[PDB]
Amino acid sequence: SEYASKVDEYVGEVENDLQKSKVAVS
Repeated sequence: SEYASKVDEYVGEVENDLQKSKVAVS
């Protein structure tokens, strides 16, 4: 289901997570 559909629809949230995970280092 979310194998190639949600991949793009959820991309926004992925980016959000990334932002936090690696916030261009301290």
